[PDB]
Order: sequence, then C-alpha cells, then structure tokens
Amino acid sequence: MHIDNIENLSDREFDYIVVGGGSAGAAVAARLSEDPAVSVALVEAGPDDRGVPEVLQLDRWMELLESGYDWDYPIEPQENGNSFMRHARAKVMGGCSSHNSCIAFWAPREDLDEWEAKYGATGWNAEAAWPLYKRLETNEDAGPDAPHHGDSGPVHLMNVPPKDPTGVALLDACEQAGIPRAKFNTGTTVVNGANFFQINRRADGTRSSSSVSYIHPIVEQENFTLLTGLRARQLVFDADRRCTGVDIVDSAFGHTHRLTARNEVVLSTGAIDTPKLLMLSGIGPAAHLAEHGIEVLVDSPGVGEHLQDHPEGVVQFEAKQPMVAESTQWWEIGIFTPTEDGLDRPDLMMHYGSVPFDMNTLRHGYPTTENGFSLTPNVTHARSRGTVRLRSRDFRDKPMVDPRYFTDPEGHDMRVMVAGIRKAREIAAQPAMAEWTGRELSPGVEAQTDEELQDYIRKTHNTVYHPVGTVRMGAVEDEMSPLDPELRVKGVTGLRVADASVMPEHVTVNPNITVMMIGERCADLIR
Ligand SMILES: *Cc1cc2c(cc1C)N[C@]1(*)C(=O)NC(=O)N[C@@H]1N2C[C@H](O)[C@H](O)[C@H](O)COP(=O)(O)OP(=O)(O)OC[C@H]1O[C@@H](n2cnc3c(N)ncnc32)[C@H](O)[C@@H]1O
Repeated sequence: MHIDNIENLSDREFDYIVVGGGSAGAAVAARLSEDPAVSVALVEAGPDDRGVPEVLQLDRWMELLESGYDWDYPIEPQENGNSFMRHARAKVMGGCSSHNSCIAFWAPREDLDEWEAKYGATGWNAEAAWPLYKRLETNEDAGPDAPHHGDSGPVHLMNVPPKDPTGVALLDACEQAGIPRAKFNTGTTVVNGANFFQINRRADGTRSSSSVSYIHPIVEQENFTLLTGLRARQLVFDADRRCTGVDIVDSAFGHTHRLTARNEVVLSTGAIDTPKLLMLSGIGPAAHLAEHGIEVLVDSPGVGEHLQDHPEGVVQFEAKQPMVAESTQWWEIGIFTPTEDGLDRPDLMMHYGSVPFDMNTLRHGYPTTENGFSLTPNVTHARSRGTVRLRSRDFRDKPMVDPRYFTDPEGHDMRVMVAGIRKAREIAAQPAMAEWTGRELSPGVEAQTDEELQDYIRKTHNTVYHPVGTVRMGAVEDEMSPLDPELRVKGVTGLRVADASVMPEHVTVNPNITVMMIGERCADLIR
C-alpha cells in the first residue's frame, strides 16, 4: 500500500525500513519485500512519480534542474573551482534515477575488483557484481552471444539508435582520431573507444528509474508499505545503540512521527543526505557534531569525508547545419580515451550533447547559440577529495557541500581536464566533422595555453552529477571507513547504508547502474 498521509498509518512497526526511495533504496526495499513473510517500509521525502509526465518522460530531464523536484544544493566557495556550480539532487520517488539522463553502464571489472583488493571491502569484486548487474537488467543486447546480460530484470536497458547525423559524424571523427567504435557493457572495459550509449529507458519513452522498475509493480503488495512526502529528521537508537527506527515529518513545521524496525534500518538517502542524517543522529566526526550541539553517539571520523565526483568541463561549438530537434536524452554519446600509456581504465571521458551547454559560461560572457553542440570532458578518477558537513543542527538547513574541485596536490584533475579540452578540439577538427563543426563558442580559439585553459576550467566547470563516497565501506579496522564490508554502520547495531555514499573509490563510468547494483547487494547481504 501507498501511504501519502502518515496520520492514517496506525501500525508503524516493520521488519525493515529503507530511508530514501532512490537508485539504491528502491532496489533494497523491493528485494527485501520478495519474501511475503517480511514486512518492508520505504520512506521517501519527495512525491510519488506515478503519472507525473515531467519525471516519467526521459527526454524532458533537463527541465527538472532547479525545479520543485530538485533539493538544489549549491556548493561552498571553491578554492580552485566554480563557486556557482550546483549539485542538483532529485526529490521524488526514484531519487536521481528519476531526474537523470539515464546513461547506463556496468562498472569496469578493474574498479570493482579493487574495492576488495585495494580498499579493504571484503567480498566486493566483479565476481559479486556481475550476477547482480544480470539480475537487475533486461538488456537489449541479451542473448547467447552476450550471456553476461540479463534478459529478465526490472531495469530495462536499450541502445540509443544512431539517428543523430552529428552523432554518427562525431563517431566517424573519433575513428579518424584513432578512437574506434566500441560496444558498451560487454563485460570488457572500454579504455579507448566511443559509441552511442545504452540507456535505462523503456520502449515508450518512460525512464526505467528505480521507482518505475522496482516499485510500481509492487505498490499493492501486502507486505510492502510506500510512504511518500515524508522527510527523515533523525535516526532513533537504544539504550544499547541499536537503531530502532526513524523520525519523520510531513511538513517542515509539523508533528514528528516515528517508524520502527524490528530487524534493520537501511539508509539510502544518497551521498549528500546520508552523511547529513547520520551526523544529525549523532554518528560522525565528534568535534563537528559537538560544534552543533549534537550528542556524539559514535565518533566516526569518515562520515562526510572522502567526497568524490567526476568534475566536468565544456567545449561548445556552433553547428554548421540544423541540429536534431528530437532525442532520447540530448547526451547520447560517450567517448573514452587514455591520456597516458599503461592504463587498464581510461582516465578521461567526454560526453557529446546535441545542445549548447551554457549553464556556467553564460555568466562569464561566452557567446550563446540556439544551434550548436557540446563536448564535455570529465576526469574518471579525480584525485581531489571534499566534504559534506552540517550547516547547523537543524535538519531543514541544506548541508555544506564542498567537493574541493581541482585541489589534488599533484594537479592530476586539472591536467586531465586540460588534455580533455584539447582532445575535444582534436576530435571536432577531424574531416568527418567538417560539415558540422562551426565556431568554438567556449573557451574559444583564443584560449590556447595551459594557463588559459586552466583559468577557463576553474571558472566554468560543472559536474556529471556523480557525488559519491561520503560514508565509505572499508576494512573493519579502518577508523576512517564508517561502514564495514557488509555495509553495517560501525559503532551501532541494526543500521546499514546502501547508496552512492558507500563507494571507497569512484567508478570510471556513470555510476547509476552500479548504485542500483549496490542496493541489490545490500538486499543479499541482509537476506
Ligand atoms: C541528478 C543527476 C544524476 C545523474 C545525472 C544527471 C543528474 C542531473 N547523469 C547521469 C545518469 O543519468 N546516469 C548515471 O549513471 N549517472 C548520472 N546521474 C547520477 C546518478 O543518477 C546517481 O549517482 C544515483 O541516482 C545516486 O543514487 P543514490 O541511491 O545514491 O541517491 P538518490 O539521490 O537517487 O536517492 C536518495 C533519495 O533519498 C531521498 N532523501 C534524501 N533525503 C531524505 C530525507 N531526509 N528523508 C527522506 N528521503 C530523503 C531523496 O529524495 C532521493 O529520492
């Protein structure tokens, strides 16, 4: 059942409570509910997405940025970055799977294998993840010639059709620059290669969000309770520091209600809101909690530390012919290439967007167009590390999000981004793109030196919208990892975290499907 008025829920005790109906949370809640003897509550601050066209129709996604569907988290002033940048985060069932571009990737095996081998996360490797990617998806590429693929899972992945002529020409241009066409999600990492994406979208244009995929089919299940429009303000603990449930409100100034869990509570509020909720509940860096008058239940210094992202630059071009006016999601191609020899993962990625992306260039006076395209390089393994911290002890105050972009001491992130702008220019300049590439609008051909491109990047960079890593898993004995390898919050019992917070190291690719995989694995670790 769907509860949209908490005042009518009389029995508020469940076996499991999942907090946050996002990419991971929806998956955890649905998988736990597959046992009819187990009762599960899924609590989400935003509305139900059922029948909401702006959310459901993927090609409308860019309209959700800074809408009522967006928590809208501006960042703290950046030491070496864009202080105007905003971390858009969805406030709606499905979480960011309901506001995103649906770019769908399996993580490289080399990334996942390292979670265990390098970062102490016992049991987290490609052997554990491959069957879960299979289980979660219905992939267009499924079949005996690609037996790793799922053909039955809730999350539908399809290939973006090569309809966009500028896209086709860009791929031809990649080939000329020595970047071959490569299939994505084959099980083998693409180090040097490019193509139209796979996207998690259904045939009819509906995003295959975690809510559409996992939740809509089960809303009437007898053992499943969906609670929307309800915002968690604190986790509640014993006595013996067992998490017994969660305090929620239906409106900022209203009565506090509580839901209780007999077995466990799973926190899935994502990489920004998770560390915030833990800190408000007394789990976090002791000095920071004390500063805000919060009783320290667990001194957990890794909470809100190790914030990682894929920082993003932009190169914008006027197009010499009419650009496409229809799309799956306006960002249909990805390009991977290594900037150095010896790599088993690309250190650089670029997206191609069939629109001019002027979000951060217009304010700095760069020219605009209504007929143009963008190439957006990102750093796949940024070395910079930031924080999420409390602004105050009041749950209604937005957290302080400081990614510390381009602050890594060896200057890796900036070096790769500069290479990325140069590589974007190189691809755009190939013969196959001669009939497309017009004037470069930003940074503009006048920007040529390392220094000029660095200044431009600092002023105008965005994000691919991939904050991760703020409540990382790690070795039981590592004090700076708030979670053990089974996602259990250290220092407390009955509480796990499952969402993008958990990643010890960012993945090379767009993380959404991997975060769904994290939810699948959390369900399994529990059951
Ligand atoms: C937002 C966004 C995200 C992404 C992209 C663009 C944009 C604008 N681009 C690409 C994408 O399309 N594919 C991809 O692989 N990566 C991109 N994408 C990032 C992913 O979408 C993102 O990493 C995952 O969605 C993260 O999932 P996770 O489960 O970690 O978090 P999510 O935000 O989905 O769910 C959290 C839910 O929790 C609710 N919430 C938050 N705070 C509370 C409180 N206090 N009480 C109750 N619920 C609460 C949020 O409303 C979310 O539903």
